[PDB]
Amino acid sequence: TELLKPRTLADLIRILHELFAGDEVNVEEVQAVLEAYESNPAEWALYAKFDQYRYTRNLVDQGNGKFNLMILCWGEGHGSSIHDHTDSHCFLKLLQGNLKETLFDWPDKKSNEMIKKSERTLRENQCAYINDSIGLHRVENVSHTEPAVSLHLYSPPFDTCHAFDQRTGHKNKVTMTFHSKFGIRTP
Ligand SMILES: [Fe+2]
Repeated sequence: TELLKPRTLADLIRILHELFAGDEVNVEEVQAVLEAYESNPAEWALYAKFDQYRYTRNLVDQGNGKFNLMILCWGEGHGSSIHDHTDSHCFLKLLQGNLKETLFDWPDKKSNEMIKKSERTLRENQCAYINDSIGLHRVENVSHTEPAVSLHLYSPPFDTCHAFDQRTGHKNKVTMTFHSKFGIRTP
């Protein structure tokens, strides 16, 4: 339970393996360790594979089945749907640039406009946390000039979620795909 500052991305991953050795998750400790890693672009360049048209998901570590650790690369103006997290913990740490996170409540069964609960600007090295009990979110790179790169940890791993129609609250199941795994493009 003794948390030390990760010296490198590799060191962070080693620490994460320790933190997820059991069946439960100390959220505050995981967030603190992620926050404490100082982004070093040389260490994650291998995973930072962008697409011109949308954000990409790049698998870094499979957490011996306990978690997926991945790097997401957001071109200028790229963003996500309003989505849930499939009964998993979700940690988001900025490695480069800024992202806007908008929070939404779970919709009622009635067809209605989903109104923003709040928004914040997540900045370099900051780590946010979300789960389904907190609500839904959208994550966007609103920059016109700066690509963003973020480090995401989901536990347990999941490869499907829901996207919500902002106009109605209607949801559709979506399958998440990986752009690359362990530095290797996986078309
Ligand atoms: Fe998310």
